[PDB]
This record gives sequence, C-alpha cells and structure tokens, in this order.
Amino acid sequence: TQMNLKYAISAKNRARTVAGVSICSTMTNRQFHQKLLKSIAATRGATVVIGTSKFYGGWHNMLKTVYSDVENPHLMGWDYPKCDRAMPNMLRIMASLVLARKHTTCCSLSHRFYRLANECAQVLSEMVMCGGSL
RNA sequence: CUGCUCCUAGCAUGCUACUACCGCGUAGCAUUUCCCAU
Ligand SMILES: [Zn+2]
Repeated sequence: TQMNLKYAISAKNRARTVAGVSICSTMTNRQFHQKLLKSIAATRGATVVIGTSKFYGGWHNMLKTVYSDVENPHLMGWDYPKCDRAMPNMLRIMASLVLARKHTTCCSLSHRFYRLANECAQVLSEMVMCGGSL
C-alpha cells in the first residue's frame, strides 16, 4: 500500500495522508461487495444515511426521521479521538464478518473464510511503502 | 477511495406536434368515350 501526502485546506497544521491500494484488491473487493453497497446506498429512511443528499429537502427528512416518538427528547453527540489510528483489530475483524453475513448461498464456508483472510491480509495489517522503504 | 451536486457536449431512444408528397380506403360531385369483319 503506497503512502502519499494530501494537498488541501484545513484549520490546523497537522498533515494529512491518503493511501494508494493495489489493483487486484480493488477488482476482488468490488466483485465481492458491490451489490450490498449499492443496496445500502439506495435505501432511504434507515439508521445509516450514506447516499442521501442534503438538497431538495433531504436534510429536513432526515432530521424528522431521527425525531421519532421520544417522550423527553434531547440531542447528544460525541467524538472519537483518532478513530482510524487506534481502532482495535478485533472490532475490524467482526465488522468485516457482519458484512459477509449476507453471503449465505453465494459462497461456502471455506470460501468465506478465505475471503476474510484475504481482506485481513490486504487492508487490515500489511506492508506500507512509505518514503522509499517498506 | 466512496457518496452528493452543478454545467457542458455528444449520442441514442421514446413520445408529441407541424409541413410536404404519395398511394390506399371511403364518400360526394361531375365528365369523357362510345365497338363493327375472320
Ligand atoms: Zn460470495
């Protein structure tokens, strides 16, 4: 996985970094996950709001849907300090497990395990070419 | 790298309307020709 520096505008001097990923990983992941990703993105009115536009009243629709029958409603929001740099890998394994639960008939047990192993080997923990070294 | 949006251009399709000609089909109107031997 190649490492690179970003070029944009923000409000603090801390640097930014994108990561280039090999291409075989991309083809395999697309063929494996694309249908579920599209199904998630298209659906409206759910707990996850990925793929919903803030224009044409979508923002109001979301703000109403979250406003369900709450007896003494309040609003609370939190933050994750360094979410990506401090993620425990057990939860990442379990997350990649949840997404695969839909593959009930398309894939066998051994095939599922090998796909999970590939995902862990390619994205979770592997060799990061930074600078000119590994 | 994913999602959202704008704009432009092209294509292609579908549908609608208009114009022309054609022939058809129908209807009406009206005419023109009018025939002979082995
Ligand atoms: Zn499968």
